Amino acid sequence: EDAELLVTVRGGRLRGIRLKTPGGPVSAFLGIPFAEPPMGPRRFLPPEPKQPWSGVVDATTFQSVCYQYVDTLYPGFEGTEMWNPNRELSEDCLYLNVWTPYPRPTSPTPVLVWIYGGGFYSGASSLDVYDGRFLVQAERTVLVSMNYRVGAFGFLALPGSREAPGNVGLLDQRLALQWVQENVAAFGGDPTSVTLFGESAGAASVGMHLLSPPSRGLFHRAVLQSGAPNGPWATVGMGEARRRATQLAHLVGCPPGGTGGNDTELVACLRTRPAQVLVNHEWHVLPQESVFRFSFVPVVDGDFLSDTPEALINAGDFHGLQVLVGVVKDEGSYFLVYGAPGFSKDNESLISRAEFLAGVRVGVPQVSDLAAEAVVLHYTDWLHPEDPARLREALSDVVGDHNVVCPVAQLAGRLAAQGARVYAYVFEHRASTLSWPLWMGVPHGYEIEFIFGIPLDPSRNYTAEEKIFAQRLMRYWANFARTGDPNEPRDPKAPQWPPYTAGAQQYVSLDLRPLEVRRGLRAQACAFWNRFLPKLLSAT
Amino acid sequence: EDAELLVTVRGGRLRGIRLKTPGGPVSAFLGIPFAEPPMGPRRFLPPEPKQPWSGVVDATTFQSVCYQYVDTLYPGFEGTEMWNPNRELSEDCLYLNVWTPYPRPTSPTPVLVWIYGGGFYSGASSLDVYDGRFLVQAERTVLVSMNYRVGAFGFLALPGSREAPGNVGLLDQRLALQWVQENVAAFGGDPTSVTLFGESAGAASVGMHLLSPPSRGLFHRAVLQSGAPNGPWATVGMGEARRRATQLAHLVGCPPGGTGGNDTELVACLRTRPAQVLVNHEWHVLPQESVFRFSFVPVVDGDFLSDTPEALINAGDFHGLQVLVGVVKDEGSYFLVYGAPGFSKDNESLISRAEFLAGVRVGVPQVSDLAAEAVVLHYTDWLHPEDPARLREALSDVVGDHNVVCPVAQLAGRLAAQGARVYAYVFEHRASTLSWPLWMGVPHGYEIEFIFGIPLDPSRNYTAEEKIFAQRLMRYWANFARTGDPNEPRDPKAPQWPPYTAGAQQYVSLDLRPLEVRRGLRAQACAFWNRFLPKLLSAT
Ligand SMILES: NC(=O)c1cc[n+](CCCn2ccnc2/C=N/O)cc1
Ligand SMILES: NC(=O)c1cc[n+](CCCn2ccnc2/C=N\O)cc1
Ligand SMILES: [Cl-]
Ligand SMILES: [Cl-]
Repeated sequence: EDAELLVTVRGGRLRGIRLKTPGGPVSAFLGIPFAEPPMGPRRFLPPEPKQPWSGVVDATTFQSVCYQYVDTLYPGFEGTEMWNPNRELSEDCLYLNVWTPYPRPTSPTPVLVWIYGGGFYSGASSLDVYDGRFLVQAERTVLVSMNYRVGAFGFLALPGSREAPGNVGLLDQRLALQWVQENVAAFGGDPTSVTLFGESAGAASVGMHLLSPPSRGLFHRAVLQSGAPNGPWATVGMGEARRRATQLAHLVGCPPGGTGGNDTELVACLRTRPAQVLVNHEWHVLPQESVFRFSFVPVVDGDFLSDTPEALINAGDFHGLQVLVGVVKDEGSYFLVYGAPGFSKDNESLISRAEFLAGVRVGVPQVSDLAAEAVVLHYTDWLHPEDPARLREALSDVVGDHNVVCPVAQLAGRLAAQGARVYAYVFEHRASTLSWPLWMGVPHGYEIEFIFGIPLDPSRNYTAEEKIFAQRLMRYWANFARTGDPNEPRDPKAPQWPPYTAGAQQYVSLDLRPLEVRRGLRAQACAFWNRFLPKLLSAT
Repeated sequence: EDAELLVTVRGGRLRGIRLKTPGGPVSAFLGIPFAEPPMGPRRFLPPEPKQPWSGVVDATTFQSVCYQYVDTLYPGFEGTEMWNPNRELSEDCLYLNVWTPYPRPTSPTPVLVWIYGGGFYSGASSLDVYDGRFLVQAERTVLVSMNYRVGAFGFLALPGSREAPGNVGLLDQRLALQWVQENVAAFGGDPTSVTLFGESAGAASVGMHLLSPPSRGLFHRAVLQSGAPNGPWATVGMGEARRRATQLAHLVGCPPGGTGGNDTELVACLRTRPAQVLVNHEWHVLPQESVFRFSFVPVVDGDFLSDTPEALINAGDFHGLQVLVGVVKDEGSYFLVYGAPGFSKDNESLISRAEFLAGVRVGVPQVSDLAAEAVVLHYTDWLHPEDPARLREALSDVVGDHNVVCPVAQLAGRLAAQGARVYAYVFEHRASTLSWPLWMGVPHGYEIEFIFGIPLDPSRNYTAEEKIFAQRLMRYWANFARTGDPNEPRDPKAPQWPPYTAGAQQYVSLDLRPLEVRRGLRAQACAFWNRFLPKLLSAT
């Protein structure tokens, strides 16, 4: 019996579990409810806080995954199954988890809140690659992670209506942040040192919380990994949201008979349908064939988001905030096997000039033919315009720059130029255990396992250099959480990680090699995406 | 009166003069009349062949220079005075010069025919840098240079009218080519191996003879140096030519102020004006402030040019033709000190970005504001968007690529892919005697003195390494004229100069170092000018 594993919070008591790490034990509290189950009449509505409970809630295992699509493109393949749900699917899924060092810290400890990615259509906090036991044990911080609603259940929006207002998945995250405010002190946490961090759609969410006033007062630092709220895939307008919501209703038989019709009676019909029925038609509402586009994402409503994320980044003040931001080397490769012609996981994907011209249409959807011509102009190597290997890397960079790198570099510059101290990285190491083919390089999402210290797990087959690389990255992230500065405070013998400024544009390469300061985050390419291509679309 | 200084040609007899070179003598015949003086009622009309004469025409000195504007921007400055007339100005100027070795060759010798440059408004065959005594002595060739009418005298055009049909300066060059066919044998030359070569507007002229059927039967090889007929400055439309011709007439009081009627009374008025009065208003007819644009240039009339040079090149058969093309390292620098803001010959020309954006509108005249945005995007270094030394170098590349390098590269690819054997170079040696500032690099026009062996003149302070470099280039040019292949005819010992193909795009660097093969004649930059920019402007 340990008094460490019995905690009282505002709602009741919890029984935790003690986990082993190669270098010490850690207390965990997996499956804590922070909201009433959004089932039946609550589907599509904002979350209500959990009513207090009598007795002791068992918090020894992860709760259910939120209802989501399950990838089946490559069954039995490690590269895809590692992101698929490892628990049962249920709309009863609003639960968070807390990791804490053993023994519990006696002084207030910085808290790290993780928001998982998954294109706003998938993801769970229970994935093996988000295990916070290694980061908590080694750097003696407090880690909190949550489940938020994804897909139609979290982002179906009929704007104006109040039966399905939209962005309820973002409200699921905000409620979990208020929970950390009201309750993290019971676990040894400091409600005055909260660092949000996420990846992909999690990094976009972290960014959208920077831009929503009610959420701004709930955290103090931010880490955005391979994502940004200004990405072309992260938001939609009220009109397109209404269209996608309406066609999803039609595909599942709503409304029955004539279309009418009240938004009230359309949502009423959607609430009667089984959850799996809505999931099976989620991809049929995309307007065109495209990679890196998702059906139900945050909407610009006027409530949670006052304006477009690009507008609020420009007309904002970010003094006193510190932000860590970065991308991986090959951001766009992972998405090319999901629709781009000529691409396969199981061959070299040496595409022809014709397939490259068609892939540009899938990688940059809804563009004038002239805008398509300009992309082909900037990314072709006109000395070898038909080298398939070079065409392969080009389309990967087209998707990577358009969706991740350049929206990130856009946001990074505007933050430093408006108060915030910003540090930037580029993750360049390819894990030895990576199951994707060699030509994909360092794909989207494969820095997470090093940040969470997964290579320290003895059951894994990582190399000794990567274990050292893991603790080094865990040091950086934890230092940023405590001090707002990833540099080791009491250490002038280590390479300095200089801030990212709008003029010098300095970043570092995270690798098995020591730090290496570079300049320009795809500077020449992103000037096309951020400066010229907007004007080329204002032609017509 | 040596036995070889007296020659009988179809029109009569000539007395030549014997010139000295540091390694032997050379016979010269300077000032041979090949056309009737285009004066009085003959102004603006095509040339008439020279009537036969009695007695002996003295051909011991250069004749008069055609009436042309004289550069007064930098008085007394060697860099500009070397292109200014060195004989009296007169409309009586249709004369050619023939250099031939001593003793006269016993077998038919290949003929090089030189067409000078000067933007179709200036130039003369009597300039010191066009002295063919060093070329014909070292490589035993027959060199022929003529004068052609420049400016309004050679290129004023009222299309449709027979009083000023236009392109008469090109007809002057052709009539001189017909003269070479009927008379070069009397000097030891072979009228079945005539190699045209010119620079700047002379290279554009050489190119336009390739596209005019009546002229293509008068030569067999071509060398285009820093020029091409498809350059944006080398032609104008019939509508623009009429507008410039009538505005020049207005500025000199034509028509007889004021009864604007038929083109007959307009040209009749222009014929009564002194030659100097027309020249004094040449630059006032340009539509706008521009660099590398000239008032009276050849016109697409449907006669000499049945279609635009771009059209005739794409739809042409060039089998059995050898073509040598090339450019200098810094093509655009020379033209910046004439119209570009912030530029001066006597300072470092470290322009600001505000001046860089204004020079783009002067270097690329008459493009939409969106088209200017694209140029700025491509030539800006977005890591140093305000570095003055980089903006200076970038504006030099804009003017150079837009007007010379890319119009050349387009022509070179179409010639090779359509039958012609093409060799290409890039001249990269800055002469030690060059008087222009250091930041101009190797400017437009400063390879000519090495091709003509001018460093071999002992009175000039060239270095020993430059004399050898001159003989190297004189060999390449003579080997091309003799064989059609610049490589030493049976020499595997020397490095090899490979041809230029549309796929490989191989060229050589002419420098004090031995030959170095390279791929890509500004391949990425020219893809913007040749491929994308036309589509950007055809979408107004
Ligand atoms: N009298 C004037 O205002 C005047 C204007 C332009 N110019 C053009 C200079 C001649 N030039 C030489 C090389 N390139 C050029 C013209 N570029 O536009 C000369 C004189
Ligand atoms: N059944 C189908 O036709 C289908 C279409 C799209 N998907 C989306 C695959 C998930 N995905 C992962 C990374 N990126 C994407 C989607 N677009 O890029 C799945 C199934
Ligand atoms: Cl992912
Ligand atoms: Cl010149």
